[PDB]
Amino acid sequence: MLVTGLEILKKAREEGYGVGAFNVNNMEFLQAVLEAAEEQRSPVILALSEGAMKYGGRALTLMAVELAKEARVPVAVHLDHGSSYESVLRALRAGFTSVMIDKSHEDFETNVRETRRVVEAAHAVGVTVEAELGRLAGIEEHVAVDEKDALLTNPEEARIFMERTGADYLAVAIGTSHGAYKGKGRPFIDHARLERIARLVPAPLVLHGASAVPPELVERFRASGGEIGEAAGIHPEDIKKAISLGIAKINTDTDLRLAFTALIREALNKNPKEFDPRKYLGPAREAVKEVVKSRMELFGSVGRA
Amino acid sequence: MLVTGLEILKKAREEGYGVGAFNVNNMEFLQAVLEAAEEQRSPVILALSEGAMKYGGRALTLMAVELAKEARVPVAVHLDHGSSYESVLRALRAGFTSVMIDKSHEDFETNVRETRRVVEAAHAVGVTVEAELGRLAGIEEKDALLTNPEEARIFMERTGADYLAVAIGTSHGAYKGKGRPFIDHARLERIARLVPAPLVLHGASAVPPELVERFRASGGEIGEAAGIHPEDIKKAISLGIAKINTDTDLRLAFTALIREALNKNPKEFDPRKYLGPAREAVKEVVKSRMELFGSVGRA
Ligand SMILES: [Co+2]
Ligand SMILES: [Co+2]
Ligand SMILES: [Co+2]
Ligand code: NA
Ligand code: NA
Ligand SMILES: [Y+3]
Repeated sequence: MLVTGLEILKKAREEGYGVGAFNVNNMEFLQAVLEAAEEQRSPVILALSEGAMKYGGRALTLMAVELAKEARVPVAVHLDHGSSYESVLRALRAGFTSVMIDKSHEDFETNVRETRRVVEAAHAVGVTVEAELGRLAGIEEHVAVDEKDALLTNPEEARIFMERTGADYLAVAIGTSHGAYKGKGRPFIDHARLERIARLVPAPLVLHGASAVPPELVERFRASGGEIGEAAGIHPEDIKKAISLGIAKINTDTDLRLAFTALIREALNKNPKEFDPRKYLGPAREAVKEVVKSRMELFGSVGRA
Repeated sequence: MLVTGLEILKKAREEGYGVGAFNVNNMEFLQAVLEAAEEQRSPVILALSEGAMKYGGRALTLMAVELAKEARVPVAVHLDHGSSYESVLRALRAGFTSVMIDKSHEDFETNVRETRRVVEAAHAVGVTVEAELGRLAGIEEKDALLTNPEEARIFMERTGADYLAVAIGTSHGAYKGKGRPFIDHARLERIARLVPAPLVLHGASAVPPELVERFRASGGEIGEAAGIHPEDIKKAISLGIAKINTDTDLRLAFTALIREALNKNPKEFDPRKYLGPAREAVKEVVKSRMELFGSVGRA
């Protein structure tokens, strides 16, 4: 059934497990995610980016919200990385139960202002919100004692931010190639920093830009004729510990796209006479479902429904 | 707006134009068809076979029915080639407004009895129905099983069906006939003279040479494919055909675009990038088909 992002994330952090926020853009992806959730008897968050809102439109938001209601596990429909107030209004209009406004690339003061306005609007309609701080602001004049300490989230500032915005959950910069830290060092997790943040912020925490990108998956993609860089993803064990420390929401997208694309390639490379979409989109949908089920297993949400 | 298949088809036959029944199996196919209809300000029929039902499930039927209600043109959600009474009950359950009970492979009395049972159930819930008399098969080689005018009249009177699929030369697939497939327009006129209900044409995709060419060029493999000639469709419509089914044409277009995309961009794994243009090609095919059927500005 359909519930707020907070109902799901609060329980998750309380009970020490993670919930995957899986990005979907069409029917097959949405089906894959919900079936995985049902088979794993696990709560799940359906994530729709603005790219998804544009590509999928009313058809996608109709499915996400109505199918979420019919699910036998708790489901939340979440706007992934909203870039404007209007984008959030559109998500509220479409029945979303969780919204995220990303103004972390803005100065602390503007980020606060922008976020607070989204919070006020979302709360007026019973929707919870995810805000994002991903760089030392210097608010309490903290000095970056290191290059990384500069582009990553400061515990004290996070506490202030959440106190000021009233956001429900927070995405923090802790090492994953995302935001200011992007393209600036090897993908990792600053567990020490995560613990400090979690100590000052009891709200569930969110982890962005952290796909497993396992070797077998990349291998299959390359084998199917795909080309990709030396993709590096957070190590399974780190995700496991990050969750034990307070991360309740884990964004997942890349791994699904790769699996989906890999099988379509395999199907078309092997069956050149095939022009019935279902024959090649079907197994791709299945491959996606498998990735999702594995993520839920790794995150520890199996049977948490 | 969501309406019955008959509300759309009766008007079409009355006014001399054809409305397309386009088969869809997922979100992008459904979006393509509906956007084409809105841009052409044309009525349209969303066709979902039992296969589409199995593949798309609740997500597909949810989209078809609900989006039809929001469309600014008349739309009907049609069960294509229903094979049983219970398949029809599931379509009725899923909110369809049109259903086809297909038993043309059974003898006359059996086709009549089963079609009649479907009619009673569908009509009890305001749903109109399509039935099929005759067996679709190639002509040029009267026919062992084409639709008989008098039997057609008898069939519709006894079943109470709302529209009838007629066998006058077409067949499903990309391989209609050696060269231009022959359409018995004489036979169609006779049927139309005795059967006033709107008539339905199956396996009517064009399978244009350039589309086949574009498919092959992307690595696809297909033999000597041939569809029904545009001129035959135009005339068939003027003679009584109000519902023209199109499926193969959409599938070839979609697959061709996906192939070119993955061929040209091996580093692309964002599905919207190769699925999106394929959806665009489907939409274009639907729009040109509506042009051909004469349904533009008919909404
Ligand atoms: Co982010
Ligand atoms: Co047929
Ligand atoms: Co047919
Ligand atoms: Na997010
Ligand atoms: Na039909
Ligand atoms: Y048949």
